This record gives sequence, structure tokens and C-alpha cells, in this order.
Amino acid sequence: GIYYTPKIIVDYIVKKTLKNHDIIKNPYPRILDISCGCGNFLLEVYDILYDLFEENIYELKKKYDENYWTVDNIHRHILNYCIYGADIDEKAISILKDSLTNKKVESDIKINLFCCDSLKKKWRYKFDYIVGNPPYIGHKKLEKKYKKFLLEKYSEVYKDKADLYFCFYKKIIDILKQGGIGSVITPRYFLESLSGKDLREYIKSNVNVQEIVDFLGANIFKNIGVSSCILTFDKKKTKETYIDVFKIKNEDICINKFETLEELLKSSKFEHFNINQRLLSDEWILVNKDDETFYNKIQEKCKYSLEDIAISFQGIITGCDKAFILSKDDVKLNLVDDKFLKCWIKSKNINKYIVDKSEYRLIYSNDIDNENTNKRILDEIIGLYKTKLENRRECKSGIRKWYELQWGREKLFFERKKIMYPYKSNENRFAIDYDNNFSSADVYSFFIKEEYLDKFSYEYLVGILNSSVYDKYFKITAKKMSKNIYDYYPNKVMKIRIFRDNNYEEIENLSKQIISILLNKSIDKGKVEKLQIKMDNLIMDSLGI
DNA sequence: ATGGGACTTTTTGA
DNA sequence: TTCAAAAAGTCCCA
Ligand SMILES: OC[C@H]1O[C@@H](n2cnc3c(NCCCCc4ccccc4)ncnc32)[C@H](O)[C@@H]1O
Ligand SMILES: [K+]
Ligand SMILES: [K+]
Repeated sequence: GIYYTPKIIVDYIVKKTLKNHDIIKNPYPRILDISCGCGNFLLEVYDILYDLFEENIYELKKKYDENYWTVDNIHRHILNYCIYGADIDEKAISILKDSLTNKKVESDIKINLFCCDSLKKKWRYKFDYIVGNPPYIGHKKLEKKYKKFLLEKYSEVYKDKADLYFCFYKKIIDILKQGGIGSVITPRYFLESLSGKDLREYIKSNVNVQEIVDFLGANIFKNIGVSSCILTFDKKKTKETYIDVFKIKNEDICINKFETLEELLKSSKFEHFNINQRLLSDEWILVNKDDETFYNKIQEKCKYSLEDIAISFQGIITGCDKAFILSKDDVKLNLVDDKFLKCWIKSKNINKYIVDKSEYRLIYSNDIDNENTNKRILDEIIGLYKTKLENRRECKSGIRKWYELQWGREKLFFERKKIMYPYKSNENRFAIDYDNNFSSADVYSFFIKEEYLDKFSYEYLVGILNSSVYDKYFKITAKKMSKNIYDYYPNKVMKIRIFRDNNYEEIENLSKQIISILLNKSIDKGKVEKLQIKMDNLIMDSLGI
């Protein structure tokens, strides 16, 4: 329900929006939290505002109504005109109202607190400053009735597999006053994800992004599996449009290293660099000058992409794995004819250059003709989960029989030489599958088009793709998920560019030697490491780095 | 108990 | 008809 933002980050965000406010010029700033919860941000906003007013009370008294501007009147003023909060949870709003009332401890004061869905409220004026931490809800945990509303009314930032907080970015930008400043902490995934493309376009074309703080896979929220970033944007009449990017360099740090977050950002734990907002394409490549030179060099040298030369596909989606996946030593497999059985691997079975021997079998139930010839398999293996299987979407509509795989794909795509890689990994792991391995969606596969077989071999491809050069090169634009995990999905893996030059033969031969060592029983992996270093040297020579 | 490490399903819009 | 994206991941241990 309610998530607690660490106090240091709250202080940083509030100071980011208010440290340079000219209260004498405008003693009526509107500061809004659109998902205020119990007031994590708004109470700190109250404290900052109270200091700001009390420090200039006499200047305000002289410049304006001298009877209105007294210290004893600051509290009331702040609540009447400055602090605004919205949240869909009425208990949180009640608690926050009590807190703001008890900031003073007569005639009653009207607190601008709204218990509503902030994405449906008719907002009747814009705001000078917007801060907070919106709700994050993905496409699976959002109700379909609400998602229809989002797809209709928030189509500019919300399509397909987008997230709820995209819409909060939209709403915050839309209700921000000209010259206003907004600062929020959200998931970092929209910076790189395919779903966030339109949201990135919206932000880039409607506000000036002041600062991005990328915590990468650091754990900012205790016991929460999410990776966070802090965005600061404004609607000021500026002529430069340069973004300050602070990228964490050590994900293992605890956030309470210093009293303030500014000390952490200025320290050696973070790196700083500037990105020209006008040079952002539909993809935001937020890297330092050395990494940008590296990336551009590789992009310029390589004339092909994997998408050009390869056919990609996601793995089997059974819809209920426990009903179709059995250990190869399970006695129940004696009931299943071997024509129905396929080898089954998980993402952990994928190493560099080769796949572990499979230990699981998939019952490719689509080839079961009818329920009377193979009644025993259905009665004793698959039918154990009939109730769950019948609740799949395609079974409810009758497209799929209750014992069939939900997305069984095409068998001929898997029963061939191909390259496989895990969907989430700490490093590049592209393996040649020789054993017709099937897998779930945690492993992706591709094979080379016939017309590119004489230009690229599987051995050469796994050679360059597993190199240190390509590990770094892919990670430059990859989607950082959690600590030591990057997404390896076709929507970015197929964008990897490859080359073909005079080092092709030696690179291919080194890859073949590595594969031969890795498949031998009396394995000595050290020479594999030495061969990999030599191949990395060849690749760096080829790409001019 | 918590914080850190190993590992990854099927629901879902298009 | 049937593709592929999506971590307020999930689950475990010392
Ligand atoms: O980050 C968590 C905080 O954010 C608040 N909050 C969440 N969602 C909000 C929202 N609209 C979205 C509605 C989506 C559908 C829905 C969500 C939750 C329950 C029932 C239905 N509008 C304002 N505050 C919101 C929530 O109370 C916490 O205080
Ligand atoms: K006066
Ligand atoms: K994390």
C-alpha cells in the first residue's frame, strides 16, 4: 500500500525544488505532492517553508501588508496557500491532516488535502513545485477496467506493457506552472525500456530535464525489489538544455553513508557527466565521454545487426510449468511416449559458448491427438493441474484445449542448431545449442538466416558476443533491472551490431578451441581464459579501440 | 529477524 | 492466430 521513501532522499528532493526560491518575490508558492501518502514529503516541505518565511518575515512585512506578515501567522499562511496533497487512501490523508495541524499546537484552517484518484481529478490550477514518489504498478498487477481508462485517456505515455507511474509523470508535467520545478523518485526502467519510449519523448519535448540520479541496482527501498532514479525537471525559459547525470559506481553501498545525499553525489561513489537534451534520440544514451566514444566507434564500424542476419524467438510459454515439466528421472515419464518429450533447460543452464546437459523434460502436449488414446497421461500427469490449466486466458475462450500448451510456438524453430541466451544475466552468455533444447521464456533463442550463413557462423557469433568488448558494449544501452542483473531481451539484443573483417578466421578458430575445451570431460578452463583474452585483443584491434 | 544472494512464471496487450 | 514485454520481482539462508 504505502512505501516509505528514505529521509535523506526526501530532503534532497525538497531542497532541489526549494533551495533557490525567492520568497520575497513570490510569498505564495504552490507545492504539491500528488501521491503524498502519510506526508513523507509534505511535512519536510512545511519545515523548509517555515524556515524560509521566518528568515524574511520583516522584509515581507515591509514590502506587503504589514499586519498580515507576522511570525505567528506563518503556520496558517503555509496551510492556506502553499501545501497541497493528494492521495487515494483516506486513512493516510487523515493522518497527514492531523500532522500538519499539529505542526503548530482558534478559528479553523482549510488544509488543501484531496482524497481522490490523482489521475481522474479535475485539477483546477497549476503548481509552482511538485515533489513525491508515485505508485509503481505494472501491467500484471493493474486491473483491466482501470487499464482501459489509462489506454484511452493517457495514450500519450501509456500503451501496451507500460506502467502506472508513466501516467503520473504525464500528470505532473501537465499541471506544472510555467517556470515551475518538479522532482520525483521513480523506477529507473523507463530510461531504457521499450515501453518507456513515448514517455521519454513526452518528457524530452515538454520539460527541461535538470538532473537524473541513477542508482542502478542499488537497494534504495528496504525489502523492495525495485531500482530507483531521481528526476528533476523544470519549465523555465532556458536556452541550454544540458542535463546533469549522476550515475552510481558501487551498487553495494548503504544510503546512510553521509548526512546529506549531496555529499554522496559529490563523492567518489558517484560519477557525474553532462548530456545534451537536444541530442537525445528516442533512446537516451546516458554515458560519459569515454563510453560515448566507445559506443559510437563500435556503431560506426559495424555494418550488420543481429536482427539483419538472425531470426529471434521467445521460448515456450506453457501457462503452467508444473503440469508439463518433469525431471528426466521422474517415473511418470514412463507413461509418456518419447515422441512427446523434449529437452528442457533453464536460464542457469546457459553458460558462455555451451549449454549444460538438460535435466528436465517438457511434455509437448499439443501433439496429443485426443483424450481417449493417451488418457493415462492426462489423468495422471497433466490433469493434476486441470483447474489451474482451465483458468488460462486461451482455455477460457476455447482457443486452447485444457491440456495444451498456452504458447507452444513452432517445434521446428527449436529442433535445430541455434544460439540461446538467458533473459536476465550479470554478463553476456550466448551459447551454441547442439541438442535441440527447448526452454521457457527465461531463455531466448535465435538462428542465422540462410542467406547470411556464408558470412557468419555460430562459432564466430558466440566468439564476439561473449567477448569483454561486447559485454561492455551491450551493457552501455541495456536495461538495468537489479543488482548484477541486466535484461537480455530481443528488443535490445537484436540491436547489437556485428562486424566482419580480416580477424574473422582467427576469432572463429579461437572460439572453436574454447568450445572444444569446454565440451571435453577432462576440462582445464584456464586455457579458455587465455584464449578469451587473445580473442578480446583481436576484437579490440578490429574495432579500433 | 533482515539483508543479501541465486534465480526466474505466465499474464498480458497487441 | 500468435508474437514478445514485463521486476514497488520472488524465495531462500545465515
Ligand atoms: O505510492 C503509493 C502511494 O500512492 C497512493 N496512490 C496510489 N495510486 C494512486 C492514485 N491513482 C492510481 C490508482 C490506481 C488503481 C488503484 C490503486 C490502489 C488502490 C485501488 C486502485 N491516485 C492517488 N494516489 C495514489 C497510495 O495511496 C500510496 O499512498
Ligand atoms: K508594509
Ligand atoms: K534494486
